[PDB]
Amino acid sequence: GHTPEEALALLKRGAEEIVPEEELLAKLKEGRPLTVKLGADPTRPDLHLGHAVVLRKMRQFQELGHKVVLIIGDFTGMIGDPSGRSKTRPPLTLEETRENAKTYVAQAGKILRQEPHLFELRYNSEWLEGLTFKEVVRLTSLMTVAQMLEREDFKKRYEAGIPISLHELLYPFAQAYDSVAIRADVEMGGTDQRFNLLVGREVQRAYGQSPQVCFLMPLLVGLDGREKMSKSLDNYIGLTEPPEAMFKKLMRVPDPLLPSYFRLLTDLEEEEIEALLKAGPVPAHRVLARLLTAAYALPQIPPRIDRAFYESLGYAWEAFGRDKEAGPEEVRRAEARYDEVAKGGIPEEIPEVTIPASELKEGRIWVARLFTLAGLTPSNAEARRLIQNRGLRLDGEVLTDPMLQVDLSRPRILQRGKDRFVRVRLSD
Amino acid sequence: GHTPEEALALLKRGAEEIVPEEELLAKLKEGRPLTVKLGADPTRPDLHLGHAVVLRKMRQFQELGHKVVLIIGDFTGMIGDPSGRSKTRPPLTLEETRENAKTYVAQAGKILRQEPHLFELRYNSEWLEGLTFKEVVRLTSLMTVAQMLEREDFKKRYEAGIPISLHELLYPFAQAYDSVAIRADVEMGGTDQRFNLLVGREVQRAYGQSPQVCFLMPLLVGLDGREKMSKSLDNYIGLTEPPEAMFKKLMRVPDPLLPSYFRLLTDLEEEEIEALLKAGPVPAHRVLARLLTAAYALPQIPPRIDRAFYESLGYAWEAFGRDKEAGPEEVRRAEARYDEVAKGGIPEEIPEVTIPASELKEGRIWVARLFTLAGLTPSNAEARRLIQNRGLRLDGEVLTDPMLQVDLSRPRILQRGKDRFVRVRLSD
RNA sequence: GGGCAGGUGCCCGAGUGGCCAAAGGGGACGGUCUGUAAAACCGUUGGCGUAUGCCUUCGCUGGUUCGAAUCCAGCCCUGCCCACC
RNA sequence: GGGCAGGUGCCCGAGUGGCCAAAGGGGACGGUCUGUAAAACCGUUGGCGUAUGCCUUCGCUGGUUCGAAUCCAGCCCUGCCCACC
Ligand SMILES: Nc1ncnc2c1ncn2[C@@H]1O[C@H](COP(=O)(O)O)[C@@H](O)[C@H]1O
Ligand SMILES: Nc1ncnc2c1ncn2[C@@H]1O[C@H](COP(=O)(O)O)[C@@H](O)[C@H]1O
Ligand SMILES: N[C@@H](Cc1ccc(O)cc1)C(=O)O
Ligand SMILES: N[C@@H](Cc1ccc(O)cc1)C(=O)O
Ligand SMILES: [Mg+2]
Ligand SMILES: [Mg+2]
Repeated sequence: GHTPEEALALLKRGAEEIVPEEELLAKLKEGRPLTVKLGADPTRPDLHLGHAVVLRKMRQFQELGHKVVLIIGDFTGMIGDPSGRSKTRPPLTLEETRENAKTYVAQAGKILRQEPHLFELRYNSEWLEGLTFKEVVRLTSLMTVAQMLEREDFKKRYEAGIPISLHELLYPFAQAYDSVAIRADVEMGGTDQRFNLLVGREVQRAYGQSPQVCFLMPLLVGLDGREKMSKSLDNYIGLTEPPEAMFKKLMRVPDPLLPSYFRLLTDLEEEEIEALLKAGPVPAHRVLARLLTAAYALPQIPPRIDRAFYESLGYAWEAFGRDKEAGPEEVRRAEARYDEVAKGGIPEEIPEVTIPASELKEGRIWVARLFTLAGLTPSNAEARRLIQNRGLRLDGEVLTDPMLQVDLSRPRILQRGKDRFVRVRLSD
Repeated sequence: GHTPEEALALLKRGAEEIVPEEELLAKLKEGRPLTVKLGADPTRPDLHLGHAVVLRKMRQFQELGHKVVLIIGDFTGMIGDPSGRSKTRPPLTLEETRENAKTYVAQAGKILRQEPHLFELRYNSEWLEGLTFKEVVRLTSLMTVAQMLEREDFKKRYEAGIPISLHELLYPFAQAYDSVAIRADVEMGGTDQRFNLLVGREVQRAYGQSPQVCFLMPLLVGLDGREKMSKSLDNYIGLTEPPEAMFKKLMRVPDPLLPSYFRLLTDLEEEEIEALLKAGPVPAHRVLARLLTAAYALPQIPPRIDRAFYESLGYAWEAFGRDKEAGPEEVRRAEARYDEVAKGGIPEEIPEVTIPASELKEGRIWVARLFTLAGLTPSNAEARRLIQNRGLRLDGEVLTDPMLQVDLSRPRILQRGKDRFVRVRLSD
């Protein structure tokens, strides 16, 4: 067990801000399970490692005995959180969010404990649909226009002449009322959620509730190296991606992001992180990719993604990435495939596509149209352009003839770029 | 009967703006009773001649066969229309507005026809209370922040650092939704209502309705000569004030307001108004005061407050105010009292106040405390100050001794200023 | 409700009758080099099976012109400015 | 959530330890003059029945001081600036 001070110190690790920090300490001394809120608007399906930053911290709360309330923003997602936005969000239907919501519920359990005393799922439509005009008037009366416009995206858009739809100013009051509805002790979020979390405190005060602690985590940067990991930016690693693909993507995280990936996605000690960085960028990537590929290949990540877990998998810490043959089978194969492809090899397991003979012309298929039929190129023009840039291979050889007519009398291995492969064959 | 063109020309008289004017002409050619909307938030009891400006125009619509829908803003009045406001309005309870609402319903009929085919009363709580959060989101999505802040009071307050409560930006959508609820063809208002009326058009378009014509009347200036007549400014003449008081107040309208009072409150022709102004300010006041004192002494004003009506009362147009002995008894007495008081006389009918002998000190009452007991002064200090300024009279003589101890062995006539009188006497 | 400007490619954004699948910057994509990284460098960034060609393309719908992303008109939406004060 | 400034009389607003029931402007109120108007001019704009006095008074609650509208602290609310990007 932990004392309240020990609890707070553990929870602080990796956090950007706990505010008011003294209030979390005081709540931790109450000797009761705290209600820890996280909302997520399912505007697109699937969770990624950026979501894992806040969810892993919530798992830490659960391992300390506190209760997570995961709010599916089926109602709020219809609106669109303008936080950080450069322009107004497109609306979605309640049915749209609830289809995406199914993935969130299924995937959240890959990180969160699911025992009821530690976890409860809510849909904010449960209470937001019945909120009446009079109540909305009284809620919005709690803040002024000048106060609302302080939020960075409102200030910048207004000063630049970029439209702000008035309904965007109602969204924070929905999120904040959610905290009243579930009597939140703590609200989790990335740093981008800071303003809405603070409105939560204001609305709770107005409803006579203790104002929640706002618990802010730093944002994981995406694979591009600059922007926050997000679905819209197509720079993300999904929690349910096959180990093969997760391992490859983690190996390609830009080197300057390694410390934050270790701090936000693992529990390694600071000296352990420095030790991996001493070994060098590639060894450090191998350990990161092994830890997380293994953890997310499990049905649920362990309570600690630490050195002990690493060795649990069969790896040796003092090998610093050299022991490639160790580990869970799924991870070992993923790393083996990564290295085989890196050296110019073709993996043995590659997707298969059968081409109907009705596509043949003079008994063959023009190479450009063949790659579009295989799903590797969006258009024949693009296939031609990739050939001009030496981006396509046929049975391992770089294509130099954009007019090549390909013989499919036997299966052929098509390759686009570094590691997209398809074997094509014919069928009547 | 009137043609649509004749109808529009009549309705234009006195109006500041009909917009789109061509749309009113087209509605008038439809050959059906148009729904003519007026909302009024009963934030204080009683209607005044400023309200009469818009209500008389509505009466004109009714006399042309169109249907008034008078909306009591029992719900909106709880919020507070920020239009023209220098600061945020104080909220009221639904019970508060509905007590004030009783006066509005009773007094509106002094101007409006009350036959159902010409008149229907609604309370906007009828439909606004059931408006749901989702619907409010969709309503507010119809306008942006920059669009909302164009309204003069929002722009000036925001640029000056004067707070605007966010709920003030919801009010126009309530007023506008009211137009959807009753399918308004026309919305009436003073010029101060222009922005909210135009939002009405936008919301009607979004609900697939023909957008209402916005019918704007100029604001009647109050007795102070500068500000719009309003209860808050204490510069108004109430529709139900006794003829005695209405006549006196109309005689004291500043001379530069006479043309607008004739144009907005009577139907006299422009050449008739000039003819009265030629007679001089006082004659012109006598005719104005007679016309309106008579009209509002009736249970309902006539369809035309014109020269024919004037002569109907027994006055002679070519006497230009000299025939003081003519007219309804109530008006003749009011004018007689006005002139008697002007020449320093005391009227025969004056309020009576009985003072209990328990107020006596050495068998008398200090003059200052006597005026406070009579209701003429708010405090003895103020009575003393008024004596120093020669503002109080006792039995017609100007009081010069602020220490006077008044003998009440017989009734005494107290006077404050020009025309506030009270007769005081004793009782055990 | 009135005026003016604007909406363009993955994003921002230039166009300023033809030189436009479209400047410049960013991004993304391919390659060299490697470490399936970065940087640097070169290239690509509507579609079409015979191409000196065909189809589609700058908010929507039309119009003038041999030719419109560009000019005109109606309409939608936005910003600024009016109106309201 | 952090900082700074602010809330004063009917309104705006000055105060800058005592000279404060409180500058200045507006408004309102009384009077002269009249037209029960305006303008101009003079005056008034916390309360109290013996006044060289008593009571209350500058967002709320306390505090320092002989004395606080003024200085200090906690709290409420606002504006600007942070945070968020
Ligand atoms: N890349 C990220 N790093 C850390 N937290 C994130 C990231 N992306 C989303 N979140 C958090 O996950 C929640 C849902 O975010 P979103 O998916 O953007 O609606 C919010 O609390 C976010 O701050
Ligand atoms: N002095 C006035 N002159 C003309 N119309 C007025 C006046 N006062 C109020 N109204 C109109 O009466 C309606 C209610 O106004 P209010 O009493 O200010 O809530 C609105 O349409 C106003 O424009
Ligand atoms: N605003 C959060 C979602 C959310 C929804 C409801 C809440 O109560 C809290 C958060 C997001 O952008 O994903
Ligand atoms: N806004 C109007 C009242 C009103 C209420 C409802 C309406 O639908 C229209 C007008 C006022 O200030 O008095
Ligand atoms: Mg406009
Ligand atoms: Mg703040």
